[PDB]
Amino acid sequence: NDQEKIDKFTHSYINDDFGLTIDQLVPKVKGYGRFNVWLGGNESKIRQVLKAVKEIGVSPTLFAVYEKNEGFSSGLGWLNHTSARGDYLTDAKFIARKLVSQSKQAGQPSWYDAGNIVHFVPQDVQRKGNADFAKNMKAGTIGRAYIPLTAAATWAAYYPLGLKASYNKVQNYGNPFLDGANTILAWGGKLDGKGGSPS
Repeated sequence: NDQEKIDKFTHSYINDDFGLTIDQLVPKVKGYGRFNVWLGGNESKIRQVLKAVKEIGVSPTLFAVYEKNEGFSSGLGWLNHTSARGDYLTDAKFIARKLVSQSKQAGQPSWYDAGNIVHFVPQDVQRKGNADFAKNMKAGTIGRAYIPLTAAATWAAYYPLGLKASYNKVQNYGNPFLDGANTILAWGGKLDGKGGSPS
């Protein structure tokens, strides 16, 4: 039931804490990503970061879960989103505001890699994905923030087979939505809970 976990995840608001608090998050993430490389695992700086993104409108749970699953990568700021700003706090707030913008963006799913064109997603699958995104992917949701912008995000949300090299013919891509859901549950969170808000 990976698709069920993906669906619950992509359709949540980016400010959904998934039943986890910052207190519960800090010990879980201190060894991962830039909580480790940038902050050396220091709990007060981790709290500073999580509180800051929360104030902007990004759930500390989503931020931490994505940072854990993305990891550190040379040249990129939090969540491997783009080029790193000048300091860790400026970068967290930059990416938080960027994620809030993207979660409200217009768009439609991207079914093929514009840089390695292989048309392979079945037509009826594209129809279902296009319709869900237009009708059910609300403003301020995780799905809306990522799906329109890359083919890999569209495949992860709507056709996970496309992530495999055997299908897209370029390489194996990870699924951030599935990995995020599994980390939340592994950490004692919930996908079938109250939820978030569009604030």
